[PDB]
Amino acid sequence: MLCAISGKVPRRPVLSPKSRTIFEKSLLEQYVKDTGNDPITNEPLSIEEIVEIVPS
Repeated sequence: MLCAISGKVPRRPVLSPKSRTIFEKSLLEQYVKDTGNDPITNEPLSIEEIVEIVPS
């Protein structure tokens, strides 16, 4: 329930199908323009496969 990039309480809670944690969209955007990797599995590219946790 805390981000795998930096552990911040998210403003845009976001998941990637490989890592399966919940990170902040903004902190993933940093990591995924750095290397593209998922923060845990290091699978190249993340945001092109993003699951944003909408309030709906």
